[PDB]
Amino acid sequence: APDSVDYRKKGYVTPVKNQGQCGSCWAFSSVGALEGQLKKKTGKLLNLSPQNLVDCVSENDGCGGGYMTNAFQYVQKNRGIDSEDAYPYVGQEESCMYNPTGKAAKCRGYREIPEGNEKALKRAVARVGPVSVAIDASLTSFQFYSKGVYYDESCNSDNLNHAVLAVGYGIQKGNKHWIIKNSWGENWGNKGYILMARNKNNACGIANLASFPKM
Ligand SMILES: *[C@@]1(=O)[C]N([C][C]([C][C]([C])[C])[N]C(=O)O[C]C2=[C][C]=[C][C]=[C]2)[C][C]1[N]C(=O)[C]([C][C]([C])[C])[N]C(=O)O[C]C1=[C][C]=N[C]=[C]1
Repeated sequence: APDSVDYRKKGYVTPVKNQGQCGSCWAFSSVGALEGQLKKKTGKLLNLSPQNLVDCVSENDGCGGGYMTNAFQYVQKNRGIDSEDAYPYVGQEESCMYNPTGKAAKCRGYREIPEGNEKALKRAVARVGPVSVAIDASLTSFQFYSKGVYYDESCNSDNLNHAVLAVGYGIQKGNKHWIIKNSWGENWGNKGYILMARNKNNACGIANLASFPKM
């Protein structure tokens, strides 16, 4: 495994989105992971639909919150997820209106990464690619973050409240780090991204609830 990885360069990462006034971060996390497998699978970097997930994933709560695992599971038994086009995002949950002809990807199951192991996570990201993760994002530093390797001592590993997307890792001046994609706009953090501390004892709980779809 390399000492550096960034799937932004290789082309596994689409543009940053905004979830708006809805708790759909678990959707944008699931869609990111799915997108990344696509580019590897069928060379195409398409923008999937976080809204199809919001409305149809009955095991979740939609704008109230949910798990990525449920969202991947749904994409399997329902045999498919659309392109943003066939189900654009309106940040309002609504009655399920999935569309066969829309279909732009599918996944056959999901794998969960060993709870709390950042060594397994670095490997999953080096070998598989973009991985869905959860984190504690209540800290005010997180919202006002602007540059550098993020680390705050009040980040609770047991209070996962936001889902995000890990798309690589590397080291900035002696400080190892996870490269994270957020769904809060490009006007947040560093152009929609944040460098989170790595190896520093499960910072914020980044390796506690991580997964990826199988294609
Ligand atoms: C996110 O949007 C979706 N939700 C997911 C949460 C944990 C996941 C594992 C990450 N699950 C959950 O709450 O489970 C509910 C459930 C489970 C099973 C069945 C039924 C229901 C958490 C949620 N996160 C947020 O909404 C965050 C919270 C931060 C502040 C901690 N807020 C956010 O993104 O704010 C939106 C915003 C608006 C404007 N400008 C910037 C940001």
